[PDB]
Amino acid sequence: DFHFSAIFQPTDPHHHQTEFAKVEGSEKYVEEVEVFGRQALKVNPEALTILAHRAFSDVHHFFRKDHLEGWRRAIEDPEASDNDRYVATTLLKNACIAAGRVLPSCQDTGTAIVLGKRGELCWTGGEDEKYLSKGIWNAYRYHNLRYSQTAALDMFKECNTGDNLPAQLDLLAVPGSDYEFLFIAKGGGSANKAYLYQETKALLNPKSLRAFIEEKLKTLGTAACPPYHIALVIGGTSAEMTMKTVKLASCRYYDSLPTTGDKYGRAFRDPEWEKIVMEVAQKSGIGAQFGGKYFAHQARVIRLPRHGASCPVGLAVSCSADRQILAHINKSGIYIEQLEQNPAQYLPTSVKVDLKRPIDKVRQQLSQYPVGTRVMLNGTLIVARDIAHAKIKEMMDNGEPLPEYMKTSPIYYAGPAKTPEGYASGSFGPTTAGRMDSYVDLFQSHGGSYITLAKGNRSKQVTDACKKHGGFYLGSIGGPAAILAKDSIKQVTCLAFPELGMEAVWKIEVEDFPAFIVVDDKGNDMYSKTLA
Amino acid sequence: NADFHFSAIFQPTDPHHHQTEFAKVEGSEKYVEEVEVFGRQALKVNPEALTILAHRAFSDVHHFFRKDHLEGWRRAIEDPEASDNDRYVATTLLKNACIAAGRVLPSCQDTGTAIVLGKRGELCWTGGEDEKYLSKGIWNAYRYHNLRYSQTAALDMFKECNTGDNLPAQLDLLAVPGSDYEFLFIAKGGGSANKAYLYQETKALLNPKSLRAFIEEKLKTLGTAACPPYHIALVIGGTSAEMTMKTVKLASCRYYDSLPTTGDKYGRAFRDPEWEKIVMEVAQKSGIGAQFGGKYFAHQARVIRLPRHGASCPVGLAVSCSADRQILAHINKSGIYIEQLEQNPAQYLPDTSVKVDLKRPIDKVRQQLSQYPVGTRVMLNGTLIVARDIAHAKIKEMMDNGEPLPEYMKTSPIYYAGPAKTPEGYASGSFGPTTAGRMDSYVDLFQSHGGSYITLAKGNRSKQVTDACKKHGGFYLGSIGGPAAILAKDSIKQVTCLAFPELGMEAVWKIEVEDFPAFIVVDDKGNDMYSKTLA
Ligand code: SF4
Ligand code: SF4
Repeated sequence: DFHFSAIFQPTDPHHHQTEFAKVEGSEKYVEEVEVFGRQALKVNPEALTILAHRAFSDVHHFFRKDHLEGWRRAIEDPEASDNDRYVATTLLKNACIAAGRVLPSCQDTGTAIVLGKRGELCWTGGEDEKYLSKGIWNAYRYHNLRYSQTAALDMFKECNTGDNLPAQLDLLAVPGSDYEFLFIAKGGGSANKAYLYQETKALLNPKSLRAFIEEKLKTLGTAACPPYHIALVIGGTSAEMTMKTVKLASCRYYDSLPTTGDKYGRAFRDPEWEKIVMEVAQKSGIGAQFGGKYFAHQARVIRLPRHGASCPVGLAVSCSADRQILAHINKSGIYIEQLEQNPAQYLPTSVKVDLKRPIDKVRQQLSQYPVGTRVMLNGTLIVARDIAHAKIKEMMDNGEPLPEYMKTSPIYYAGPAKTPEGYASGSFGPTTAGRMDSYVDLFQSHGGSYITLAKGNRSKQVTDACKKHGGFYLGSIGGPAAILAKDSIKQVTCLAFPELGMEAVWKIEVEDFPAFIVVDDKGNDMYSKTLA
Repeated sequence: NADFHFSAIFQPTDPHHHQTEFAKVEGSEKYVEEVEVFGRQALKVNPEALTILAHRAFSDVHHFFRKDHLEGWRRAIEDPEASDNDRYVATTLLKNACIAAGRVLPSCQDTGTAIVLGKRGELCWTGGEDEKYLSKGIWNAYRYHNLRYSQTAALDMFKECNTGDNLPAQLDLLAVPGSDYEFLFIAKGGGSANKAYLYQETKALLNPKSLRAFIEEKLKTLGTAACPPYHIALVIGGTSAEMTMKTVKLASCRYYDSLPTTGDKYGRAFRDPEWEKIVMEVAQKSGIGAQFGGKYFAHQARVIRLPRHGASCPVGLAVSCSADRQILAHINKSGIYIEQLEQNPAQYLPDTSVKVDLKRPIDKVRQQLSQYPVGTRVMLNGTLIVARDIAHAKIKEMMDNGEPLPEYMKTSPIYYAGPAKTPEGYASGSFGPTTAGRMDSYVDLFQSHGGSYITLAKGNRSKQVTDACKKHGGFYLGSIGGPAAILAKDSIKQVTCLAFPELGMEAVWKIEVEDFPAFIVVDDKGNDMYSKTLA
């Protein structure tokens, strides 16, 4: 009467559909043995250091075919908007710079996430987390990446860990004698777009579910650098199980799941509703960041079993920095997923803005154009993001003035990766503007931050502030951190708060920096029609 | 390459939970054998041990509680600052635990989703079929005890059926050092699981003024729908949304109680007792109380601060409910050990109502209820029609296809509930209320067709229900949430399946009750018992 049925039953559990390359001479780190009648694998734990180092190096310079195919699709589709094509060409060009293995594809080299599946008869000595972390530590310390992890000394006092540790190390116990891995370099921006909804049976009908999807996709906006790999999970045995599934779905880790359910509650991919998600994404008009058709590369929809009283729902994306890498260790050595090393094969109206003027002259010029105008910035930018804004607001709350460097130049929300030797700058693309939304009106009423430069749609309070104070929000393309570093950024200098690491205040000299006018000084928002 | 220093995110001082009392399963040392391979100590474990362990865990956990849960109910009774309703609810739950301690009726009708957190040592060898053997033990517990099958299978996106055995379970088996097998078993109720919330916040939250205002705002959204007093867990930060939500779940089980209380430059997690005190103050000063106004919104609080990506600040909020059900266990060279729960809950008990006859026309019951303000405690005697999520959806679907609202929705108040299995020789199994909010979208519709004028469930409801009851002369009665066993033993005299038997526990039932306690939460006049504390 009892029948065991696993929730997840992929037809390709070992990811044979993926191409792997064996690390040279890595068979010296493994040995096949037979203990108590069973085949087992002795693994030198140094193999985990080697594997994690190479994984978190390669993943910042190369992409999977399905990601690159999406960018070419946006360029070649006659139905794509001009802005769709412009963004996809920029991102593909950026991937070509990153393939040089010097500049990472994004300044946000992400949180290191390891999903490991150690077989019952795979023996490493048991110090897997330490040895994996050292390999991650090696990748971020000795390559031109970024230290993005923020340690809490108490509830509110924070510091950068200086090495991109700690990693998220999810090590699972599974049958057999191999060691299987999924490594993810997960950007903070795309991580912030992982959403959990507590729903009910009233959602579970075609009309309600479609309306739900139309409503929730808009809340993703453009803040996580679309085109998106959109993942949606309906159901789950718990919120954390739902959120883990939607993360893995976004990495296309569950692509070989069955496509039908059964009376035992197994998970399944729903291709009909993936098609509906894609239809909503295209008809939304949100586009590849600035209006059009290519809001999404592709969609994954996974239906999960549920408690009768529960319906958790997960929504997540993978961003332009689509960075995951499969790997395994077996009796033959260390195998790591082979990424596309020649992205160039996938490649088939502007207003010059002189910033080397008083900020009021720059504001006047910007006032002459409507939202949606593409501009090219030439001059000095002051760079500040989350913590700097918080420190500055605190200074003003204690009677101190708004710093002079918040009034001379447009404010670029960004945090750079490390500078390669002999380079003007490391990868240096924008960060999400919405996170600074609560400082705009305050700073503008005190005579600064009249012009901001970042990526993503912003809230109505920012539109109101720019109209009230004669301000502007310029949207940079999100994602192309390397080509911006290589072509646009000529000089980088730390201005204030050097203890903050990448979150210090910087002053940079730029040339031909592309941006769109998203919010003008008149109440207009380039996203007001597609993200209403 | 020596600047490197590994720091585990979680560094409990009591990783093996030595502070917890364990009992050895008698003769269970016959399932393990110590061996030596390549100079290293390893433990051979017969997988039958995982069936035995999971079966025992998911049986005991439905009849007994931990001391810190029971002490909270006693605190609510003995605190001079506790409201009268606080004391009434806590006494009811304690009396309910005494019935559950009889090992026949489970403490709650929602015997939950079976969740296993397992940590298998590298040299702990089970044969590798841990999931199957664990699931068989879970299957044994729910099949052979008076529990409930609560799991819903999706045949397609929208076609659903009950799995009939409370499987699948959630099985999270981790690879860890050593040769032992350590476990946390959780029987997680659906209602409290629904009150696990994820917020995507920013650095602008990370100051005392913003964080306190955030906690005040978010705690109210928990409401009374997950049967408080709550164990409230709050996690600030995390390396990912799923890691944040996993942590807040574990915090609510007090699994992270021995974490350090200070951070360091390496980003380790820590418990923050100062902000735990702040959560308790917000909870107590909220006036929400133990379901019906007062001080005891929360038993206790856990606040864990996590590291974060500079651009990120995920926040998790979750509760453990009155059916606070978790059990620790481990397997080692000595056998199977399982956490010892409190078997005499009665030692925690220390040493004005309107009678409503339901055996009348529903319009006369509405008239009587109209005489009283919200907050009036009533005592129900008569027939209830029982229907929840799927039945309500099926009935609305029928009306959308031109069929009338069924007559059995108009004759009697509607009790939102789904019973556990009936013990032999009992009138009914555990049979407490379901969260009312989930049916909010049907009330106005059903009332416009002459039914669902009186509903009986637990939890605060949305404004549309208040409007509907005012427009249609309706009432919402809040039962005490949680005391499913004492309701079954003392109040429910007859249970009969009326319609949709294929839905299992979600069928439409007709039950006869006596002395069923409830509060008037929404009257027919626009008044809501929760309008001041949950505004
Ligand atoms: S591509 Fe955009 S969303 Fe992704 S890591 Fe880079 S900046 Fe954050
Ligand atoms: S006590 Fe309340 S919230 Fe907890 S499982 Fe029972 S009905 Fe659900």
